[PDB]
Amino acid sequence: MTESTLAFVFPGQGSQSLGMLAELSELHPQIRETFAEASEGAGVDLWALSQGGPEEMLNRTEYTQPALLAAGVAVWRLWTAQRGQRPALLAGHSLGEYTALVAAGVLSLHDGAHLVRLRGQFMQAAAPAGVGAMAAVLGAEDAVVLEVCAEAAGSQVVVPANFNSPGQIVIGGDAAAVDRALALLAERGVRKAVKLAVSVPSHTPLMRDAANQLGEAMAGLSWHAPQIPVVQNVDARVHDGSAAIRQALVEQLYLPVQWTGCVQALASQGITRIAECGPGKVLSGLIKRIDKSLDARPLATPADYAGALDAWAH
Repeated sequence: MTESTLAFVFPGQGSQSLGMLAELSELHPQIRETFAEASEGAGVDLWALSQGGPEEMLNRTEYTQPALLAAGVAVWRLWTAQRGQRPALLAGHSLGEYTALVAAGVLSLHDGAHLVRLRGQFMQAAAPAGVGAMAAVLGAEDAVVLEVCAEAAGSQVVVPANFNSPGQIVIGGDAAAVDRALALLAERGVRKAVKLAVSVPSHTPLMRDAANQLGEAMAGLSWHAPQIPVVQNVDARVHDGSAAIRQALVEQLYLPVQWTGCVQALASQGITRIAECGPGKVLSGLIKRIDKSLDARPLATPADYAGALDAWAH
């Protein structure tokens, strides 16, 4: 039935690549069928975009989001059809939380794809290119980064946007303020700090109004009871009922992703095995840093998929 030790996690912005899932698609016709279904909701051919580009559009968040949602749901449908063990819990990183809700049966794939295209649009409009920035800070203490953000802000916004693992925090906000934070980190000795290519300062106060727009978009859709609980990013908790799940998604947009917290919450609930259900191996890398005992495996490629399917055989 359900495997009590297994969770699935779904990747978000940053995990996309040209040709993602190409090799799995060659083996499994369901993959392109899932993209076609998602594409109807999104208003764009997500398979064509993800395989052929243009990469510039694929990397623009209003497109990346439905593309990655389609990708995670495609791998989910493959695993579930091929008799992989059913996970007892789900989570996902930012966009990935929506992928999790589709996997849980809360939203249809059509609606999920439509919703995250809108989510990306609202986010992009909140911070037109040039306005926002994000930066990863590696190997520092959380406290150092948090005090630096407060000191750098001035009249602008710079805040922790992702708690990704011990020694990985992403900060975000106004471009000038992120740059000031980077300067202060540099004068404090913290060198491993790289500005990300993303133009959108997700999970910062600059998304507050976009979050309200998101809330209105969500309320026009049909929400179903989850078949598998979803540990949500805003507070690393499962939320009960439509109103609470949606409120946690609204809050998610302008508050930090508690990725460390979500993984710790999974582990505290008896999870020992985690599949990364979608492209890349980013979450698997974070998980290995958060809790070295967890068996974290990507499913993005034929060999990794087959390896997981075999090692966790039911």
